[PDB]
Amino acid sequence: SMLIREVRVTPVAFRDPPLLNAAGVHQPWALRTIVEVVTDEGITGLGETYGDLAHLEQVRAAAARLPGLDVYALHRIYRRVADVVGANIVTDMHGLTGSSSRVKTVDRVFAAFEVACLDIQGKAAGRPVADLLGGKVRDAVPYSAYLFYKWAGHPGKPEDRFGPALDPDGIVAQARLLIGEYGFRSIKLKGGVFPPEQEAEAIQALRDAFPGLPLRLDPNAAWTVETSIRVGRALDGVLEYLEDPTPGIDGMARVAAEVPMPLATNMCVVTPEHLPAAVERRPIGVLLIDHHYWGGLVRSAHIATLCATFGIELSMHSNSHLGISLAAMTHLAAATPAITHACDTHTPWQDGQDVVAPGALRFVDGAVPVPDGPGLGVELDRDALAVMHEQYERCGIRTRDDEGYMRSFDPSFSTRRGFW
Amino acid sequence: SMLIREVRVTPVAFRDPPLLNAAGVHQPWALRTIVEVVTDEGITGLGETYGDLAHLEQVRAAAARLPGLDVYALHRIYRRVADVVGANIVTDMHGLTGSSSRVKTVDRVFAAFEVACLDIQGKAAGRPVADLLGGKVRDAVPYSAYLFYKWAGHPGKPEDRFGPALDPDGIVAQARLLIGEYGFRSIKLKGGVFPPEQEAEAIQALRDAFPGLPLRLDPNAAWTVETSIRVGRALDGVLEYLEDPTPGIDGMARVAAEVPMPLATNMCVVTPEHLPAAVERRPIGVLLIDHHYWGGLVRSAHIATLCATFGIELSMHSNSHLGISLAAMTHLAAATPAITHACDTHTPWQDGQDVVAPGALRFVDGAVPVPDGPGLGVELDRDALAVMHEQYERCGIRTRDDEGYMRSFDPSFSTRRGFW
Ligand SMILES: [Mg+2]
Ligand SMILES: [Mg+2]
Repeated sequence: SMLIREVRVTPVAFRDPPLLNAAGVHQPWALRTIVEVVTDEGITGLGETYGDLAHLEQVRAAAARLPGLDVYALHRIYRRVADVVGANIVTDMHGLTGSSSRVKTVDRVFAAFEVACLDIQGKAAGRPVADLLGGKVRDAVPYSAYLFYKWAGHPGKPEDRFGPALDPDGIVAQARLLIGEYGFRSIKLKGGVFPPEQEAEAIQALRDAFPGLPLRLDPNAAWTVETSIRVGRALDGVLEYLEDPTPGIDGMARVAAEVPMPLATNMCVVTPEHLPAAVERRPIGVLLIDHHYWGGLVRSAHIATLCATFGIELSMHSNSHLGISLAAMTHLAAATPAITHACDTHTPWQDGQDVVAPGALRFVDGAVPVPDGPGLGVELDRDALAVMHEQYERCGIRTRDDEGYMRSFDPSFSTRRGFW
Repeated sequence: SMLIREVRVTPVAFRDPPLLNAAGVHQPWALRTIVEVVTDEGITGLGETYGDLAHLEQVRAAAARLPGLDVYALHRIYRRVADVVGANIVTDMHGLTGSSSRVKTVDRVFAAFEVACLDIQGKAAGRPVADLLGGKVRDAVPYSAYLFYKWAGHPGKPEDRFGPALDPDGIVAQARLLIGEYGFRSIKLKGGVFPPEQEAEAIQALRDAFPGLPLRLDPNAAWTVETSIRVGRALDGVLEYLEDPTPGIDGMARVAAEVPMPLATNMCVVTPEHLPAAVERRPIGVLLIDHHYWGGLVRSAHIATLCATFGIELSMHSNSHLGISLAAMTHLAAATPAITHACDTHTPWQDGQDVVAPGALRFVDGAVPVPDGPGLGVELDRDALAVMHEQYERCGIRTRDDEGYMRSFDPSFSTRRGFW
């Protein structure tokens, strides 16, 4: 039958190091919302989405209105989510995934349920979710090493095992650590933190220390058009791609026409309404897809086809996340021929924290093998979920705010947008 | 397990009346190829594609190379088809579905297998194919009445029950007949047969006889740009859309900018490589999708999303076909929010001929209810299949050739392309 009997919604918080970015610095707790869909038959599916309060409220509201719907009825579930969301538009405090909009809000709320319904469908059919998307075309999905400038620890808290990284030597050392542990064969540096000249230096140091590894640089729109063109030209032959150097479709397109490497985004093209203007102006050669705000795995796959058709290559964006998201990202990437670049992930930074069981997701030579077995291939660890929910209850954070947190230390700071 | 054990490929021929079009006249037999996929477990799926010899040869070749592959492994099946097809490009004799190309050839061969694999997946899960595409968003799929100018019968053969239609009165009478039987609430006229002024007259006669019913006119590119603009303007406020008035993206875009109704095509945009040029020039407001040459139901659904995003509405193209195709068309349309116009079908012209059982596909008030039960919801009638295969064996036709057939009667005829 496969009617939804109940939907359990659990906000969670987990530890995050002081990773610097254009919007400030990550807070000591990152938030997520875990969704568990249960059918009248007792088959369960998992999904995972943002933990910000306004989003959480919508997810709760939508979840309350899904019982009685069938898990194959994704169009109808999507319409029900759209009804709950109405014209409410949920906007985050950092802008690092671009502008908010109605459709993006609906897609963000829908995605945790869609992923859980696909998990259930996979379980019913006894197949991995990748088989629901046409079957895996690769056995394992390569991920990049996501490097950050960072403090040694959060002020007023213990220093972490990763150490500080505030110049090229530190960044190279961080890379050795991550590549040594996970085997990553691609490297991404989060920029927009230091003057561009210093971040270019870090990129060069990485190229020298790791010959042959594709490199990416992402200042989250911290640069002007002129600065972007200077840096792009100065990094000729070094970057796989330059990600969001400058804000806006117009600025991005102007940069793209004057630098030698392709530009990528997860800021100026973040919902389907953006695509026609993007095809016309060509601000990018590479779109980072993200099922968490493009509306689930199936909608993401549709956009992948659309991109390939217009000659836009695909990569994948990440936000701090747990293993349900990692499993979903991996089945999506494994089953989508057009996702050809290494995917981003924050996984190393969460240092083993998770709400699923241990032996399903592993990195081997920088890549995650598509899970064995039905559905997502992961199993909820209910005690770990309880532990993280208790942390959410007393962590004192309810909405991600990198900028507010940075301002607690430097009152004059503001999110860097066309700043250098 | 769901490994393909065998694939049965059966060419069939069935009776077709002398329907006139820009390329001449339909021959007395229409050809199709029926595909039946059988898993190691004995679960069967059906697909249906063109019967032209060169296509049939590719379908046979591909079918021989599918055993051992899993029915969920659609990406891998697609790659295997691409391997079999190589750089062979199969081109038909009439051009009524636009130019041939490698991808289109691969998609045409792949589609009969994809539809059969989805039928099997639906059977395994006990769900209709529409549930594999997100669930039906409408209970029944509206179809148009497909009107043709036609002779009373094929020369040297018995006249058919439909009668001749060679002027506006005849066309209106044909419409009364079809609408009376099937309940169609939209009307399409096949043109490019008579001078445009006479076909415009038929369109006007239809509007007067059937107030409120959307009307379409399709001359299959028989007109020049100037003639197209004249007719378009003369039919202001009458047409839902004007379909392929003139050949080529350039000509279509020039017409589209000077006529009051949207243009549609199944000739200048017929494979994904066409879409970027189409988005740039805007030759159309409406694309007729057709899973038989866009590469199956899932790929068709992807293109539907792409169209909606760029503001191109969707309709559906038909070629003479049987109930496996009708079932597939109906599940696709029912599960695709963007397919909003009535779909085309040749069903009435086949006057009950079919290779599936009787009680699954019916027209009620012009629309086909999505079938009840698992998979496509149709059951092969093996005796009917044998009957039509025996007809193929002795029908003396191996490739559709409307133009050659018309030339047997009028040696000076040539397919009309920018002729009026
Ligand atoms: Mg980015
Ligand atoms: Mg047409």
